[PDB]
Amino acid sequence: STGSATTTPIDSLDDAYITPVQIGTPAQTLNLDFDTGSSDLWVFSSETTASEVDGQTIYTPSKSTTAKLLSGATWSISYGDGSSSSGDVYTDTVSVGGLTVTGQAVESAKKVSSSFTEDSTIDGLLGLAFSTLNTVSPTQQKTFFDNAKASLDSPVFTADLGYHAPGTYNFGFIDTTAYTGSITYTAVSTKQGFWEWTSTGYAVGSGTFKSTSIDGIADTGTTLLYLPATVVSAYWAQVSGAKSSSSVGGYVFPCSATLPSFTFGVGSARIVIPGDYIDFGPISTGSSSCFGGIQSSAGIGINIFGDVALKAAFVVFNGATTPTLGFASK
Repeated sequence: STGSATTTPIDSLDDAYITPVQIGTPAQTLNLDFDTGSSDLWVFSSETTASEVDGQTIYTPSKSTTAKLLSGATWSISYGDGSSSSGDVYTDTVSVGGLTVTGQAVESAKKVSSSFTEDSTIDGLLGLAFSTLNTVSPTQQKTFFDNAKASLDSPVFTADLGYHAPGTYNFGFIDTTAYTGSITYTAVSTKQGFWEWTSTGYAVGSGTFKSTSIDGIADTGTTLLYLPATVVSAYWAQVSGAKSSSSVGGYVFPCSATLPSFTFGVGSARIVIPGDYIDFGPISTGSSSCFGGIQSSAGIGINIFGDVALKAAFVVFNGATTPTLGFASK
């Protein structure tokens, strides 16, 4: 089997991407944030504290003839940015782009933090990291990809995120029309439960390439590119007036600037992030100070190849017995 679904930016800045997901019988369609940096499929629901729901579409398991309470099971997750959610668990039928999993754990939110409530466009998350990170207790549950894997034509999914435009998540096949040149594959460590890999270096604008190993995660659920302070400083040093602002919480730059590109290495291959992808616009409405899309990972504890990086590539998440990651230009 295969599946194919379009993923759409939630706003003009590409702060996140939503993909429609069919849950239950009859189908209830929710728009979920596909997140290769976590491993829980959770949704706003009829159980979510009413004051914490503001415009989201909810899953109502009582209206699904295939929903079954997973007795005794609870979940609770906290993300790096301080957001969180928790609740109980149902199993139900979940389909993405024509690909159907029966008995998928659908984690129903009883509580969500303010940032989720304030995001009216995101109805939940669909995790695509390794199932070892799943938070369901006392019986850990598998991700949608893990459940689908054996049935897929090939045990893979691909992320093709757009810049200010829709893109595609595919399951079970590689669309050879969706990228240019060849796909370069690179090793993955699953030791932390992430799609963790080592970039071979970077360049800033038309500058020379610096060969240096950068361990990080391919994370569709994080907006920005978080890299070591040395790398980030080298980038922003090429933008007149750019500075790190503790009050804003990162690098900002004059909105009048033209940003240089940023290149990252995948083995001997190179992925170029155009300067425009690094512009996240005014810090507040009407400001002439703009927020940068490349930020320091110092104090995160891990480097994160978030949407800023991934949207510059066609990315293969290869879930073979020994997983690997593939990157192509597009």
